[PDB]
Amino acid sequence: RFYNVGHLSIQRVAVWILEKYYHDFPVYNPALVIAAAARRRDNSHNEYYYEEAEHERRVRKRRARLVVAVEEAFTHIKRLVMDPREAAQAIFASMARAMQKYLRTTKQQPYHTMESILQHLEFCITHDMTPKAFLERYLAAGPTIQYHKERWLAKQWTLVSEEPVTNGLKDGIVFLLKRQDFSLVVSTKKVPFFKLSEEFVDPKSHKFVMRL
Amino acid sequence: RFYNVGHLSIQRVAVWILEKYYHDFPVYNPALVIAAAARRRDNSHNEYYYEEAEHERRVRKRRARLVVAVEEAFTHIKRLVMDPREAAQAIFASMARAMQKYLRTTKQQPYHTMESILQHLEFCITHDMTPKAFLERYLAAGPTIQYHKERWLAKQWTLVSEEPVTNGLKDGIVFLLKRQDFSLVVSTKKVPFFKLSEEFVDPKSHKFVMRL
Repeated sequence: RFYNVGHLSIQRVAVWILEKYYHDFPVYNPALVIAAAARRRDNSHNEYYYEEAEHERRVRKRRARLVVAVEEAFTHIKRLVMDPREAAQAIFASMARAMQKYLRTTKQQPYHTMESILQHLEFCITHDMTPKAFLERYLAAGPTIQYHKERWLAKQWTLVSEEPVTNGLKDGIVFLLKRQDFSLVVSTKKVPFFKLSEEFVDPKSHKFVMRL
Repeated sequence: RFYNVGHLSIQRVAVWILEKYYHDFPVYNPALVIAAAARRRDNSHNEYYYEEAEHERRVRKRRARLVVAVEEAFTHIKRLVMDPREAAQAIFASMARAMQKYLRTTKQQPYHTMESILQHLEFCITHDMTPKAFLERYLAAGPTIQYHKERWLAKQWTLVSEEPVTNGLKDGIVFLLKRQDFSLVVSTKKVPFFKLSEEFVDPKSHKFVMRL
C-alpha cells in the first residue's frame, strides 16, 4: 500500500504505518550456464499455471458449497423460543462441514475456531446480517485486526532503520518493521513539486461532426 | 479391430488380415516399495492430462486455421485459362503454410509431400471436391494404403506363430504379423454356439398406462 505522510520522525512514521497495517494489509498467512537452466525450465511443463488454475477452481467450488450451506443454515431459523447463541449453535451444524472445508482449502484453519465462528454467527443473526454478510469474514483473507488478539502481537515490532529514527523522513529513506515472521519494507519518495497551469475552455465551444 | 473368419490356415488368415490392415487401421506413425513409487506418482501433478489437453487445443487451432486456409484457397479459383495442375499450384500458395503447420502439429510431415499435396489438390479441384473433401485426407490419420507405396512395405511381413502355420485356426491361437517397426498381435476366439429360442408377442397386446 502507498500512503501520504507529513513531516514525522521515522519512529512516528513507523507507528503510523503500524496503525495502518492492522486494517490495510490482509492478515499474514504463513501457510500460503545459469541462463541455460532458466531456458530449460521455461521450456518445461507449466506446472505452476495448472496448479494455480486447479486451486482457484477448487476454491471456487468450496466457496459455492459454503454459500449454499450458509444460505440453508440461516433459513433454518426465523427472527420471531431460542436465544441468538442457541440459534447460532443450531444453524452451525448445517454449515460446519462446508465452513471447515473452505477454511482448509484456503488455508484459514487457525484464524477461525468453532468458538469464534459461533460468536460471529450469533453476532450476524443478532444484527439481521444475511448469509453473505456472514461469509464476508470467511471468504476473503481480511486484515489483521479482524482476528484474535493473540495474532496481532503489536508489542513485537522492531524498527530496522539505516538512519537514526529520530530524524524525519526524506526522499529515499527505507526502513523495516520486523515481526517474528514477516517484515514491512517501507520506501519513502518525496511527493513531487507540482506546477499547475490554468487553461480556459468555453463550455459552448464544443462542436462535433459526423465522421471518425 | 475384430474380424470374423472361416476355416483358413494361419498363413491364409495372416494374408487375409494383411489385406484388411492396409485400409482398416490408421497408418503407423512412429512419431506419435514399487507400490510406494506408484502412489508417489499418482499424487503428483497430472502433467500428461494437461499436456494432452494443450495438444488437443493446439491441434484444433491448427485445424481451424487449415480449414479457413483451404476454404479461401478453393475460393481463389473458379470452375469456368488454366489447367487443374496449374490451378492446384496457384491455390496451394494460400494454404501451404497452414497445411504445413497442421501436418507438423499432428506429426504428419513424412506422409504428405508438397508434390503429393499438389497432386491431391489437382485431383480434388478436378473432381468438384469441396475444401472439406480435400481436408479429409489430411485432418485424420488415415489408413496405410492411402499413402505412398514406399510406406506399405507389403513384402516385409513376418508370421510369428507358436503353432505351425499350415494348421487352421482354433480357439486361442495367437500369432504376430511383424514389420520392421510394429507388429499385429492376432488373438483367436471361436464364435460361440448360439441357442436361439422363439417367443411370440402380439403386436396388438401392447397396452400402456399413465404413471411411471
